[PDB]
Amino acid sequence: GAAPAGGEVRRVTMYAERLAGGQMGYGLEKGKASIPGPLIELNEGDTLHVEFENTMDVPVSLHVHGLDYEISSDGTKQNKSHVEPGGTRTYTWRTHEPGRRADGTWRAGSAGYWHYHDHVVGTEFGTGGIRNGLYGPVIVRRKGDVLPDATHTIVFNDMTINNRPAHTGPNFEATVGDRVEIVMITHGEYYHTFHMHGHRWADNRTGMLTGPDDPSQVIDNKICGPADSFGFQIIAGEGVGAGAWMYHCHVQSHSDMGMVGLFLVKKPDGTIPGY
Amino acid sequence: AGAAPAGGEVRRVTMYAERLAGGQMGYGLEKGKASIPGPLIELNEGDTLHVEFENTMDVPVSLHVHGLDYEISSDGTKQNKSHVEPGGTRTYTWRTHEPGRRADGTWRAGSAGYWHYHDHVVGTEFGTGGIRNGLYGPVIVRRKGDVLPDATHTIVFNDMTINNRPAHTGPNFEATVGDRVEIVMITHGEYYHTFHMHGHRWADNRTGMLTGPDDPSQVIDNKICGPADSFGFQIIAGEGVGAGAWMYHCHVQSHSDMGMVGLFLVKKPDGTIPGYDP
Amino acid sequence: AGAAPAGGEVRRVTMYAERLAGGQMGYGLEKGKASIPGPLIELNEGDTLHVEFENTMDVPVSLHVHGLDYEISSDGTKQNKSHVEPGGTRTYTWRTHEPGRRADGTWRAGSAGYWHYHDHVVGTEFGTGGIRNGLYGPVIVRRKGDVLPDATHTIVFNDMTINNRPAHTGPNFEATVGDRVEIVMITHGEYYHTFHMHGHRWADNRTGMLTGPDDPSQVIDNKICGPADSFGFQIIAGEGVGAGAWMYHCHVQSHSDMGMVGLFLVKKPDGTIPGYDP
Ligand SMILES: [Cu+2]
Ligand SMILES: [Cu+2]
Ligand SMILES: [Cu+2]
Ligand SMILES: [Cu+2]
Ligand SMILES: [Cu+2]
Ligand SMILES: [Cu+2]
Ligand SMILES: [O]
Repeated sequence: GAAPAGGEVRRVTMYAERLAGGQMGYGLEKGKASIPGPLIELNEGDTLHVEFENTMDVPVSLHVHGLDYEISSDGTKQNKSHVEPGGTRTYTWRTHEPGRRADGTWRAGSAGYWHYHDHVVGTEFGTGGIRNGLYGPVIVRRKGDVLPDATHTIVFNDMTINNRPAHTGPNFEATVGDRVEIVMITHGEYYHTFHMHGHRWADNRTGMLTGPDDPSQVIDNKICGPADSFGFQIIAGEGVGAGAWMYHCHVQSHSDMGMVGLFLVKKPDGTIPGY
Repeated sequence: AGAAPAGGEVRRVTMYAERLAGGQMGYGLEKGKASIPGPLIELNEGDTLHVEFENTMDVPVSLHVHGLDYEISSDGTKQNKSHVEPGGTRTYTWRTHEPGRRADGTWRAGSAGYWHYHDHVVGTEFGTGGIRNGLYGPVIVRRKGDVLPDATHTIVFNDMTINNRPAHTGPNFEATVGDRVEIVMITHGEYYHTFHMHGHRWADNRTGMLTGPDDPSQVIDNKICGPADSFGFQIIAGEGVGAGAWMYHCHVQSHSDMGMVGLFLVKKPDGTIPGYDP
Repeated sequence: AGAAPAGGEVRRVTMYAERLAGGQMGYGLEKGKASIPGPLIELNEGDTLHVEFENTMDVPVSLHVHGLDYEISSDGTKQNKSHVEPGGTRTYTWRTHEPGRRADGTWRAGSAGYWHYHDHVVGTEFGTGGIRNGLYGPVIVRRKGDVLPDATHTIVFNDMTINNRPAHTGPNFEATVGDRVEIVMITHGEYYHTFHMHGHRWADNRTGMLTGPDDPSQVIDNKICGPADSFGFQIIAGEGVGAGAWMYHCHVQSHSDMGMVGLFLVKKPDGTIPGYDP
C-alpha cells in the first residue's frame, strides 16, 4: 500500500443535482449525489478532466483548491466558467511533482488534502451552494505515500457536520489496528477546533512525522476556518484500545449543540467495550 | 542546559475537585488546596500516572486529558460512564509512549508536548459549565533530552478572562534577565484569540525553539488559538531587549481593551524594573 | 533578482504620522506622503534601524513593532511612557540579530520574518482607534541568502476591509507570468479571516517556500489568520496555471460577499490577460 508515481490522464463525469429539502449535491452518476460529494484522488503528475453537467434549474460551478488549473477552469462567474442550467463543461485539473526550478528554488508539489465546491449558487462566492451541500474532498498523493485501509471525510459546514441534523454524527466504524485516514474540511461562516478522543496526529502534510527529525507539532486539537483543509492517518485504538472514541468541535456551544460524532473502534470480535 | 531524562516511572497522585469562592471550581493535589488553573502535571515520555480522583462537590464531575494515552474507561465522559458522582472516587490512568518505528515502516509519534486536562461533565456533557467554573489544568510531557526551564507559567484564555481573573488583573509573572522561562498557553470556551508577547518570540513547533539551523518552523510573536488549543515554548527572559514590564495580551482589539492583558515583569539582576510602578 | 546580504549596518529613516482624508491616519517616510498600509521597511538580520518619528497630528500617537528587538523605551506604549505627544518627536530604535548557538547549547532564533508595526495609543491604550484609522505597515527582516523578489505587495485584512479600502475595490496587483511575487499578509482588528489565493499556493513556513525535499512544512492555498498575525510568501506568477485574473479573497463567506476581494492580474509577455472582462 504505497502510492505510485502519477502521470495518467484520467476522466470523470460529475453532476450537480438537487437533493431533498433544498439541499444540492455532487455525484459521479445522476441520482447519486452525496453530501459531501465523491472523493477524488490522484497521484502527483496526474491530469483529471471532469466532464461536468448541471442538472439543476439554477447556475452552478466547480472550483478546486490546491490543484493546477488555468483560468478557463476557474469555475467562477467572474471568469465566465460557471455552468448554465442543463449545461455541460469540461473542467481540467492538473498536478505536478515537486522539483528544483531553473532559478534554483524548490517548487512545492501538488500533494495534499484539498477540496472542491460551488462558486456561483446564491452569491458569486458560492455561499448558497456551499450551504446547500456542494462540497467534496480531493486527495493528491505523493509517490511512496502510505495508503490507508479507509478514508472518511468530515466537513464542518457552519454548525453542522456534513449538513446532518444536530446530534446525528456521522459515525465511522473501524477495527483496532486499522490504518484510518481522515479528511477534514471547514466551510461557511465560523471558526472551529476539531478534536479527537484517544488519538493524535502531526500538523503537517500527511499527519505523520517523517521520522525522528520532523519538528512538526503533534496535536489532537486543530483550529480551522472556512475553506481550510487538512488530513491525517492514525492507527485505530493505537495505545488506547477499543471503544466509542468521540470526535467533535471543541468550541463549547458547538459540541453542546451537536457537532459531535463517534469513531467506533471494534475489538477483533466486533464488540465495542462500554458502548 | 539541564535536560529531561528518559521516562518509564509509574506514578500515583491524589486529586480532588473542590468548590471555590465565587461559584468557581478547581482541581488540586491536596484537600483545601485546589487552584485555577489546576496543578501543573509533569511527566517524562513513557511515564504512567494513576490519578486517585475524589469529587467533593454536589454535582458529578470528571477528568479528561488531551494528547496522552488512556483507555476508554479513563475517557472521563458521562458517555462512556467515566464521570464521578458527588462524593465519589475513581482512579484515572494516563500513559505515555516514546516515538518509534512501526512494522509498516511509518514513524509513530510520541506523547511529548504541551497538553491539558479539564472537566467533561459539569453543566453539559462537554464540561462547558465546569470549564467556565475553572476546572482546567496543564500537562507537560517531556521527551528525553528536552531542555528544562528555570520556571513554568500557565496562561489560560478562558472565554474573555485570563485564568478566570477579573479584567486588568494580570496575572503578572516575574523573572530576571537571562532566566529560561517556559510558558504553557491554553485556550478554552467559545471565542478565538491571538496570544501576543511584547519583546519576545518563539518557534511555532513542539518545544517553541528551533532544533538547529535546518529547522524551518516559523518564528512568531502572535499565535491564533481556539478552544482547547494548547501550545508552549521557552524564552530567555529579556534576551536582546533588556529588563522592563513586558505586556502579554490577546491581540483581538476589544479583548485587550476590555482586560485580557498581563505583565511579564523582567527584572535586572538587582531586582528592579526600569520605568515601572509596582 | 539576487539574494539578501548579511546585515549589520546602522540605519536612519524619518517617519511621520499624518491625518488623511476621511478621518484616516497614516504613516509615511516623507511629509505629505503618508499611505495605508504604511511604507514597507526592509532590514537584513543584524541591521539596526533608528526611526526619527514625528507626530504631526493633534492627538497622541505611537509606533510599536512586532518581531524585532527593542528596548523597553521603544515599546511604543503609553503604559511605558513611549508614545509621542501632539507635535512631538521621538527616536524609536529597532535592532535585529542573526540566529546562532547559545552558550548553554541551545539555538537562538534569528529576527528574520514577515513582521509589522502599528499604533498603540490612538483611541485606546491598545491603539484600537489608530489601527482602525490605518496606522499599520509591513516590516521584512531577511536572512542572509534569502531569495529577493521582483515585487512586494502588502495585503492587510483590517476588520472587514482590505487596506482600509471600500468593499469590492481591490486592491488589484499586476504581474507578468514568471515574475517572482512576494506577498506580505497582515490581519488587524476584531475578526478572524481565512486568506485564499486562486491559482497559487505556498508553504506555511517563514519564507513561504519549501527549503527543499526534506522540508515537511504544509503546502496550502488558504490560511486562517487573526488580529496582528503576519505571514508572507513568494510565488511564481501564473506558475503552472498561466495568465488570468486570479482572485484573492477572504474565504469566510459573508466577508467575500461583502467586500474582501481583490485581483492578482497576471499578464502574458504581450501584456494581455485572457478573458479578463470587468
Ligand atoms: Cu465549531
Ligand atoms: Cu474555495
Ligand atoms: Cu481574545
Ligand atoms: Cu478537551
Ligand atoms: Cu474575513
Ligand atoms: Cu501589535
Ligand atoms: O473560493
